[PDB]
Amino acid sequence: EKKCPGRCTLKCGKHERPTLPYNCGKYICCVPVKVK
Repeated sequence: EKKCPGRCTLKCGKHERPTLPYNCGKYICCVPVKVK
């Protein structure tokens, strides 16, 4: 359940990125994704 335009829990930090569970958001990913 994503609530976009910028969400993977909240907005970016480490490797700032769209759609991958990654480095910025490891979670439900739009583009201002959270963190690993």
